[PDB]
Order: sequence, then C-alpha cells, then structure tokens
Amino acid sequence: HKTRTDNRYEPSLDNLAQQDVAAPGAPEGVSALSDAQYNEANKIYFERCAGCHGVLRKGATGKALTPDLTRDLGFDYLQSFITYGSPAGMPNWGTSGELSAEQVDLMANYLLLDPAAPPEFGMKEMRESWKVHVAPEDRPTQQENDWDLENLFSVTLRDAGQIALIDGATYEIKSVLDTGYAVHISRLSASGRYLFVIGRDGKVNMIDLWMKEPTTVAEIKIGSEARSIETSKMEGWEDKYAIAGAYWPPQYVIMDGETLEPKKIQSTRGMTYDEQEYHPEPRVAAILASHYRPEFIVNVKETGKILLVDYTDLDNLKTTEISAERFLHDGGLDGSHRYFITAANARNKLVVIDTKEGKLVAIEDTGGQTPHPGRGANFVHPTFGPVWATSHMGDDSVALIGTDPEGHPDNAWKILDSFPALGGGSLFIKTHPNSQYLYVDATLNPEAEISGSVAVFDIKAMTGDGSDPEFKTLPIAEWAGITEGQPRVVQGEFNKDGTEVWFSVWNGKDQESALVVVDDKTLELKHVIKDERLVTPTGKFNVYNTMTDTY
Amino acid sequence: EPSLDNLAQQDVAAPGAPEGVSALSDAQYNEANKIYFERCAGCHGVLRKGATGKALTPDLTRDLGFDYLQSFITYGSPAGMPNWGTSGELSAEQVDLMANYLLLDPAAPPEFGMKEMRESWKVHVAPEDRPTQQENDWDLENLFSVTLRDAGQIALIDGATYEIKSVLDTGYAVHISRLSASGRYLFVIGRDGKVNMIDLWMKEPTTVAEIKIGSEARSIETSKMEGWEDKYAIAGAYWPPQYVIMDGETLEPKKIQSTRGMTYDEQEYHPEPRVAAILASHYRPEFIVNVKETGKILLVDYTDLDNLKTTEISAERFLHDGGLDGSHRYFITAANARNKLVVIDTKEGKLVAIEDTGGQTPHPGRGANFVHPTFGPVWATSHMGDDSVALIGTDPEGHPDNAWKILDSFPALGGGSLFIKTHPNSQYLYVDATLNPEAEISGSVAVFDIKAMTGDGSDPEFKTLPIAEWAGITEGQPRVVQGEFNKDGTEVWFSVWNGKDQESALVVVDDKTLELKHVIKDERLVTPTGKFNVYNTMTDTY
Ligand code: DHE
Ligand code: DHE
Ligand code: HEC
Ligand code: HEC
Repeated sequence: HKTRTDNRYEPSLDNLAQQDVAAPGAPEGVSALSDAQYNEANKIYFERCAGCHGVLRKGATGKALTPDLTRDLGFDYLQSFITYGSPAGMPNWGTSGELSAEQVDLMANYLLLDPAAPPEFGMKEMRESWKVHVAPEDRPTQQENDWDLENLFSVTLRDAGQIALIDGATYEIKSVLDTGYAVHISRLSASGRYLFVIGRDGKVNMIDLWMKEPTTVAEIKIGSEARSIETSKMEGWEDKYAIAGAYWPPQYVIMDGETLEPKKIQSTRGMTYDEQEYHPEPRVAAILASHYRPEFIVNVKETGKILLVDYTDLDNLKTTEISAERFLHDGGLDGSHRYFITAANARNKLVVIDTKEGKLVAIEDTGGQTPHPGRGANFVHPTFGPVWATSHMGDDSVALIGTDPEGHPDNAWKILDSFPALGGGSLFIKTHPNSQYLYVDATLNPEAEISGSVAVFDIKAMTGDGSDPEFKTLPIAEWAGITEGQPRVVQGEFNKDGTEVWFSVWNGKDQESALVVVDDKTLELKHVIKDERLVTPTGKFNVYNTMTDTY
Repeated sequence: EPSLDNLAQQDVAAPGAPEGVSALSDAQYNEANKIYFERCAGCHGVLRKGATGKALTPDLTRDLGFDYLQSFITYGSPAGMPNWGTSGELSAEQVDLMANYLLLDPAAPPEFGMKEMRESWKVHVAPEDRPTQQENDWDLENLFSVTLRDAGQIALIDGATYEIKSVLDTGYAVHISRLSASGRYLFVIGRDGKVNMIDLWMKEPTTVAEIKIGSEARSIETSKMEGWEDKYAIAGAYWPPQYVIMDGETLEPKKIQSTRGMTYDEQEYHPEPRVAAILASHYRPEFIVNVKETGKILLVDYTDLDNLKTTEISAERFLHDGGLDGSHRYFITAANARNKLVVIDTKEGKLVAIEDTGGQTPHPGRGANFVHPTFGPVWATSHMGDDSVALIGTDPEGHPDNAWKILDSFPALGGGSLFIKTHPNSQYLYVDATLNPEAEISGSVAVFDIKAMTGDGSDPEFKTLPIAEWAGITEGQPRVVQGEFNKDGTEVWFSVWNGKDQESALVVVDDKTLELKHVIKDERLVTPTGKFNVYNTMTDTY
C-alpha cells in the first residue's frame, strides 16, 4: 500500500468517478452508508483505488475486495490497513493516496457493502454521441493547406483538453484544437491524412489534416474510461477502420475510418488464460495494427489474452485469442513489423507474438522490475543484430531482446543484455533508424534532477560484452529554463527525418512547461518551444513516424 | 422455457434492503430464492435481466412497486406469465415473498471455472486400463441410449431384441446422449451440468469418467472432423454462460470460454447468453456453438486451444436447436422466438441465409433431411406454436433457385410439436405433437409419405399413428415424443412419456408397414424421453 516507482502507472478512473451511484442496503452485521457517504466513498474508490482492485472489486494488480472477503476480514482490520494511505498516482495530476480519519472509515464501510456494476456503454449510447461535423463528401480531395503534414507533431495539451499541431522544422504552432479531456495518445491513419485522438473519458476526435484549417470532422464516445486507439495498417486497408479500447466498460470498438460510425463492439469479459477463471473487468490496454494481415492487435490486461481481430468481415468475425501472460499493457512491433513484443508489466515479462502466423512465440522475463516500453526501441546492435529495447518503471534497467529468428536464431527472443540508465521511473525509450543514439527518460523518478534529464547511449559503441554501456546525461529540463516546480521530462519522439528528437517538459497546469528539441547528431540543444497555449504538454506524435510505426 | 432447478438448491444469505424497501429474513429470502430459480429464472433470467420474460432488476421493480408485483404474480397475465397465486402453485405467503424478493438486490450467482471443474473431475477407469477391443457381444451400432429423465438414469436398449441391456445412473434428467466419432464412447449431460462418459467396449459398460461443467446445462457434442475422432468433447451451459472443451478420453477440462458479450443487432452487452445447441463440423476441425440471447453462432477451432481461432457469426437472437443438411456442410438452426431459420456454411465459416418459416416457433430438434421428389434436397422442421411443417431447400449448387428458401409449408397433427424425423432408408416423415393440449393428439404421431409429395402447393395427407393407445397407456398424461430410428432405418421408436409414478413405455414402429412392432415396458422405465441410436448419432444421420 505504499507509493513505489512502478505502481503509480495504474489506471485512475476519475471520469467514471464523476458518476452518481445509489447507496445499497446493508446485510446483518454491516451498517449502511448514507447516499452522500456512499457516493463520497465511491468517488474516492474510483479515483484512487479501482486501478488496482477494479471498479467491481474483483482484483487486478491488487487482490479482490468483494464483500464476502471483506466482511470476513472485518471493519477494524480494514480500518487499520486503509489508515496507512494508498500508493500515490501520477505526478502533476494524480493523487498522493492520503486519506483522513473521516475518509478512512468511509472506505472500510464501503468495502463491506455490495458494489453495483457501473453502467454499460453500447451501440445506442455510442450512436447518440456520434457526430459527423464534415461528411466525407464535403471534405477536400487533396491537401488544401501548405503544411508539411508528414513532419507535423501532434502534441497533447493534457489538462487543457486540447492538442497542438506543431511544424517539425520551424517549430511553429500551426493550430491548437479542442478535443477530449487529457488526450492519451494521437494516432494517424495509414495515409497520414486523418488524425485520431482519444481522451481518457472515452471521447474520440477525428481530424482532417487536408483541410485549409484542420479541425474535428467527426467525434464519438466509446466508453467511460479509455486509453487506446489505432488505425488499420494492412496494405490495401489504408484509412478503412479505426479501433478504440476502453478500461470501462471492458470492450473494444471498430469504427469506420472515414466517419467514426461504430461498426462492431466486442466485450473483453472472459476467462483468465492460466487459472481459467471468469474475470468481469478485463481492461483493454495497448492496441496495435498488423502489417502482415488485416488485423488489429488488442491487449486484454487482466485475462492475459492478446486478440488478433480480423477486420475483413465484421459480421462473420474471425479472431485469434492468444493465451499470453496476465497484466499486458504496452508494446510495439519489431523492426520488420512482423512480431509484436509486449510487456506483461506486473509479471516482469515480455510476450512475443508472431503476427504472420497468429501465435505466441515466446515469453521471457526481462530481469527488471515492471517493463514499460511504450512502443519500444528497435535498433541494430553491433554484436547482437536486430534488437528491441525496453526500460523499466521499477528500476534503472534497460533490457534488449533479439528480434531476428532468421538471421540471428541463437539470439532470437532471448534477453541479450540488461544495463542501467539514469534511474527508476522510466517510461519511454526511443531511437530511429537514422540515429546512432538510444534515449531513455526517467519521468517518475523521485529525484528532480533525474526526472528532468534523459540518458543517451551510443549504439555504435555497444559491444554486448557484459559491461555497462556508458551514457551521456542531457539536462533537458535545465535546457528549457523553468524556474517553478520540478517538471518531469517525458517521451522522446523523432521528426520524420530522424535528425531531431523532442521531449516534453511537463509541469503543472498553472505552471511553466516546454518542449525541448535535441539535435540528434550532436546531442546539443536545438530549440526550446514555449507558448502560453502549451499547457501540460505530454505525448507527442510525429505524423510520419506514427503512421508508419517507425520506432 | 428452461427450469433452473439445480441452481435453486443453493442457500444464499439474505441481502440488505435499501431505503424504502422492507428486508426479508435469511429463511424467507432463501425460500424465495429457491422458488425464483426453480420456477422463474427460465423466462426472467438468473440475473433477472430478462430473456423471454421482462427484466426484474431492482431499478425496474422498485418503480413498479410491491402492489404491482404482488398483483402480477398472483393473477398473472395472458402474455405468457403464469397465475402463480390463483392457480394455487404458490401460496399467498409465497407470492408476497417473491414480490419482496424482486425489490431486493440479488447477489451474483456462483461462477464455475477450472478449479471447480477439476474438483468435480473423476476418472474411474484411466484410458490405459480400458479395453483395447469390444469386450461384450452387443451390437453397439444398433444400441439405443434412452433417458429415464426423473430417475437420473439412462437405459441401454438393444435395437433388435428390445432388451434393456443395462440401466446406468448418471446426472439428473440427462438431456441428451451423444456418441464419439468412433462409436465407442457415450457422453451424457445432466440438466445439473454433470457429464458422464461411458465406455461401450467394457464387458459391463459403465461410467469411466465424470465432470461437472456448470450449474445448468443442456448440450454436449463430440469432435466429428475426420482425423479428430475421440479427441474432444464440448459441453454448453445455461449458467454460467460458457462452453467447455474437454479431453475426449478423460474429460479433462482444457478450455473454458465465456459467452457473455454483445447482442448481434443492437450491440448491447448481455450478461447471460445461454449456450443452446452444440454441433460438430464435418468440414473443419470445429465445434458449432449456438449462443441464444446474443444471436451468435460460434465456430470454434479445436486444433489449437492456446492460440484459439473462433468465428463469431452474427445470426439472429433466440437461437436454439438445429442440424446439418444431408451433405453435412450447412448448419440450419431455429432462432425460435423470431420464427427464423439461420443457415451457416460450415466450410466457408459464414452466414448464408436467414429465412422466416411462416410458422410460429420452429422447433426442429436436429431436423429431417430428405430428397423431396420435385424440390430436391430439403430439410424440415415442425413447430411448437402451430401445426405447420416447413421445408427449406438445401442444395445451392444443384437446385439453386430452391436453396435456402421455404419451399412448402403444411399442417400435421396440431400445435405443440417438438420433433420431426426421417431416415435415408425410409420414405416416411414422422412428426410428433408432444405439447398439444388434446390427449388424442399428444399421444399420436403424423406420418407423411415423402414419395407421394408433389410439391404442387396442396397439403400432403398424413396417416395418424396412435402411439400411446398402442402402448396400452391412458393413465396420467402420456405424451408421445421424439422419433428415433434404428441403424438400418427399418424401425422407428417413440417415447410414451408419463409421470414418474405412472406407467410409461417405448413404442417401436415398423417403418415399412407403419404398424406396431413392439412395446417396451419395464418398472425401471421411468419418464423415458430422449432416445439416441448409436450409429445415427455418431454419424449425424437424420
Ligand atoms: C493503455 C495505455 C497506453 C497505450 C496506448 C495505445 O496503445 O494506443 C498508454 C500510452 C501512453 C503514451 C504513448 C507513447 C507512445 O510513444 O506510444 C503516452 C505518451 C502516455 C502518456 C501518459 N500516460 Fe499512458 N497511461 C495509462 C494507459 C496507457 N498509456 C494509464 O492507465 C495511466 C497509467 C493512467 C491513466 O489513468 O490514464 C497512464 C498514465 C499516463 C500519463 O500520466 C501520461 C504520462 C500522460 C498523460 O498525458 O496522461 N501513455
Ligand atoms: C439446448 C437444448 C437442446 C439441444 C441439445 C444439443 O444440441 O446437444 C435440446 C434438445 C433436446 C433433445 C434432442 C433430440 C434430438 O434428436 O437431438 C431432446 C430429446 C430433448 C428433450 C426435452 N427437452 Fe430439450 N429442452 C431445453 C433445451 C434443449 N433441448 C430446454 O431449455 C427446455 C426447453 C427446458 C428445460 O428446462 O430443459 C427443454 C425441454 C425438454 C423436454 O421437456 C424434453 C422433451 C425432455 C426432457 O428430457 O427434459 N431436448
Ligand atoms: C495499487 C498500487 C493499489 C492501490 C491504488 C490501492 N491498493 Fe489496496 N492493495 C494493493 C495490493 C498490492 C494489496 C496487497 C495484496 C495483493 O494483491 O498482493 C492491497 C491490499 C488491500 C487491502 C487488504 C485486504 C487483504 O485481503 O489483506 C485492502 C483493504 C485494500 N487494499 C484497500 C484499498 C483501498 C480502500 C484503496 C484506495 C485508497 C486501495 N486499496 C488502493 C494495491 C493497491
Ligand atoms: C415463463 C413462462 C414465465 C415464468 C415461469 C414466470 N414469468 Fe413472470 N413474466 C413472464 C412474462 C412473459 C412476463 C411479461 C409480462 C406479460 O404481460 O406477460 C412476465 C412478467 C412478470 C412480472 C411483471 C413485470 C412487468 O410488468 O414489467 C413480474 C413481477 C413477474 N413476471 C414475476 C414472476 C415471478 C415472481 C415468477 C416465479 C413465480 C415468474 N414471473 C414466473 C414470464 C414468466
């Protein structure tokens, strides 16, 4: 129950927490909570508890807290356990997990009551939220602005509920657009025309980059809590579909790539792969798109299943439900784009799927604590050959896995090396084919100087002799020149040419933030992006690198 | 509609009552709970989300109020809701208990996963210890496996001598018997979710393995793709909503799949999508699973249970029973409440047609395939809701215009039909009328002469066989049900189903002459229902 470096990246269901619930009746031996009391506790539960224990309390990373179990444990036991506080959430916006005496008692009582299941969100609800602002026929048939679309960066302005579209070469903010709250990620259609963003509240906006003044052409809500979205990337299926994944309800939705019409909703409720026990809250995590078959690649967290969803026929729906490892989160494709490599973070494993054959190929422990790759980093190691790398939230380690069964069979799907970077609390590792450098952030590190810096390894100097590769430390936050607070540096993203790498210098909503552009060839400061509209900059996605999965 | 009597034997704790609602004691609540599952959940759902009856969830019931609930439960209504109070079925006190129960928040019903299945899993005779060849002198292919419903037993009856070879104790009210593809293993599934596997090669055939797969179940099937003989068995449950693939030699539970999910049309989450009929493909190594409330037909590929390939086919809600056409390529199934037949191509794994039968509530069983003299290959179903028999063309290549179209519809004995039957060696089509209110009809079967069918629009005449009268049974309500042929297709058996404390029988009809051949009576023959001939079941010959 204490704040660790790798247990702050758990879902915070604060959109779902805004919903009012009814106070349930209490069985013998338990006292009922009033309307206000129950809602107050429920709000606290959804905000700072449901991530680990579930909205239904059936357990996720933390054990089940269902009434049968809690009543047997008792109030006193729960009261004393809960009085210590809960693990803090994410900086600049998460909770500290600090509850008072009034709050501690409420939570213990709440746990003894029978939880109601939050509302579902089906086709009826999605279609009511579905708005097409500019029908396809009224859109341009060619690019009508003079922007360099492929070198554009789509930047989340988290707490402002906006995104910024920034010129990759001039650093000019081309436009700031209103979207869903706290957009989690931006994704691009395969042609690079359409920009899709998903907010944590389940709101999806679709933006047409060919318009003289790009704006939202369609929107829809797919759930109450959502984090992922992806576009069809199989050759021949460019711009055909988009897919969104939600934490609640546990489901994914396949939408029309031009209009966002909801075409197919699939529940992810089901059995765990290992113990084969029903789980009523299997959250959708990362969603990728196959380059080998017309399929979406969907990580289902709590049941530990990777779904290969064939979008060629939504009525006679072909899926492959791959038993993998529980706690699947994020991942990426290898350099050849054939293998999906994903972190079952809580179990410290990397699951490898062959997207061509539709089957599990390997499961390997990284030797680190809580691997968090993002999409990861593919590069050619001088000794090992093609590798994919991940850093970790729980420790300072960077792990390399061999990704070339044909050319380097002895190294394929084995952890080939593990070495330290700046410190624990890393979120994102990054490289590019044109770069000789591997960048590693340390976003969640408790030490301000570490969290405001990035480690940079010289790939060319790597020998894989077992020693610890040296790294250069770039003082990104210092380069940005921010006086107030202790801004967190997060997520490297390259430009189209792979000559410059951008980092977010993420400060609070009413504090000063920036984007820092690094010249990859020299590792020197190229440019500092500051603007009054640049509020809480987090994720940044280069159009070309996102549409092509170049990482 | 289903009766979840097994789920009702569980004692649940009395839940809390929110403000404005009166609480029930543990005893009162438990009494109401048992009644709910035993008599109410079939139509209303275990979770009270509604199926054939309206939803009875607390948000809806509280708006209606106690008085409304009490009145509705007492006098019922014309639209399918029994008059529990005025009929005397439930005492006045029990009616009030149910009204109060409906206003309360029901605890979630127990799940039944791998741990629970493995705990119930018993292997009496390991495969290594079983015979390597048939060790009895029985003609196994001509053997009939007959449910003795209320006795929780089955009777293995010789197809030629009509001798009850053995009476075996199994799960309560076995719903169906199924045979492995080799004809060696006999699988039965009780309503309670209990599966028994019997080795017919033993000197004295008995259960070699058993397992429980849920709380309420109705379906079981074996792997029938060439090369996959005896490899797997699959069972389907009403509760929990799931299907389980088991090892075909030991019953080891290998893969459990939840059927909870979205309805095909309105795409809304449904928390209780019951598994109905389960068939086995002859074109691909797949099981064919009907999921009732969501209207999905699942094609589940058993070649790899870890990287599980399925095809979820959007069909029509209320899928129940069905069968393969004569070629064994197309699966034709009734979406009964919507009066539709859904046709799936098992080779291509896609929906091919959805057609209304023109009748009310088609109930085919596995149906009846035959070559109609003018229409070509057809598949027939009778109906529960009316006296009609419908024919659908099943030959897209050879009779294209007729394929997947209702080609003829004509009357049989009356409404309340459950099973229609024929055999390739027979020229007759037999149709029961089991649920008809008229005893004369309920104890008789209609027989149509396929050779005389001209498909000219006129209604084909039928002969009426007085099955119950032939059995010499008039006491109680002897309800004649389900024709089943012997291996050669020269005789047809019907069950004369009477109450457990009444006299029942099996009636064997000579298919050539349409005359009484033999009456099977025995004190052990309690409530005989389903009968399955080993050869006809293993080969899907119907
Ligand atoms: C499932 C998921 C993905 C994969 C998306 C995909 O495949 O399309 C993802 C990716 C991401 C990516 C993708 C980077 C990439 O290069 O692919 C980024 C930048 C990101 C920035 C943040 N994430 Fe993320 N993130 C969650 C979930 C996820 N984050 C959480 O449940 C969580 C932990 C808290 C929450 O309630 O949302 C969380 C907190 C954060 C942040 O506090 C971050 C740093 C900032 C923010 O804007 O909210 N997450
Ligand atoms: C899902 C299902 C199947 C398909 C099995 C398969 O594919 O393996 C089926 C088949 C059947 C079959 C298969 C016949 C065949 O030739 O395939 C028979 C004989 C049968 C005898 C009865 N069924 Fe059945 N039956 C139900 C369900 C089902 N019955 C019910 O939900 C229902 C309506 C009520 C109930 O609570 O069980 C019900 C009442 C009955 C009877 O009252 C019957 C007549 C007698 C009995 O023993 O309970 N059902
Ligand atoms: C993720 C970091 C957590 C958050 C946020 C909260 N809890 Fe938790 N809890 C977590 C763990 C890892 C564990 C230990 C057991 C395990 O799963 O390994 C727990 C345990 C509890 C308990 C103890 C119950 C028991 O059976 O001993 C309680 C009562 C509990 N958690 C309640 C709770 C509440 C009320 C929270 C909101 C503030 C909360 N937890 C947050 C992980 C995490
Ligand atoms: C299937 C034959 C049923 C069984 C067994 C029971 N009920 Fe029923 N119920 C059924 C239907 C088809 C309907 C719809 C209303 C109509 O006009 O027929 C109902 C309705 C109810 C209601 C009223 C709900 C409303 O009006 O919105 C109640 C309170 C109800 N049913 C309760 C109930 C109970 C307690 C039962 C067990 C004794 C029971 N029903 C059995 C169908 C069937």
